[PDB]
Amino acid sequence: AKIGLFFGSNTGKTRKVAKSIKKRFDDETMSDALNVNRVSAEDFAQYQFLILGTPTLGEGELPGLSSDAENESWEEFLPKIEGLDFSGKTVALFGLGDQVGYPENYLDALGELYSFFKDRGAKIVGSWSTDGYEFESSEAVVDGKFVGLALDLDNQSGKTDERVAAWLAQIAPEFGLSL
Ligand SMILES: Cc1cc2nc3c(=O)[nH]c(=O)nc-3n(C[C@H](O)[C@H](O)[C@H](O)COP(=O)(O)O)c2cc1C
Repeated sequence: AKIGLFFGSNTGKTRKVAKSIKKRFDDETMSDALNVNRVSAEDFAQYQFLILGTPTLGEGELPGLSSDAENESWEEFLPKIEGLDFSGKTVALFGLGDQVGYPENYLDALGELYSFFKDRGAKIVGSWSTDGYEFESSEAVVDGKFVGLALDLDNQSGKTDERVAAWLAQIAPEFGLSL
């Protein structure tokens, strides 16, 4: 495929969303939703376009063994690609979180994921408005706007489809989609 779709998940929501995204694209436009659990750093570097999802766990951290995820995830995968350069590549990020139970850490993992690739020279697209969200602070917020799509299936499952469709429409030009 042309667009690499990757995600990290412990209870399956981020995965659900990922498959939802891939639901509207070709097996030539986008690859299947893949868990970083089984991705080779070699297989990940091949994509010049990336769509990445991640929830935020224990202590506003990325899912992984330190955050008590059942199996490995973003935390352990990042070190495998930290030596990779993303200059000239395009990335879009989407995070899930619970704004009610974690008003001061809503989507922090998204923030950390943002920096990883941003620090690598990647072109990042898909900033999202904070309107419609109840939270106090987020490390995923830069200049009063989310660095990637903000989702909450714990308290706002009702707006997921609406949010996801609009976000896709928003990033389409940057991913050479006809959308
Ligand atoms: C121990 C625990 C800690 C969490 N901490 C945060 C947090 O700091 N910030 C946040 O925005 N969401 C937090 N969440 C919410 C999850 O990220 C959210 O439920 C998500 O939908 C789970 O995604 P998953 O099914 O892909 O694992 C936390 C959830 C659990 C169980």
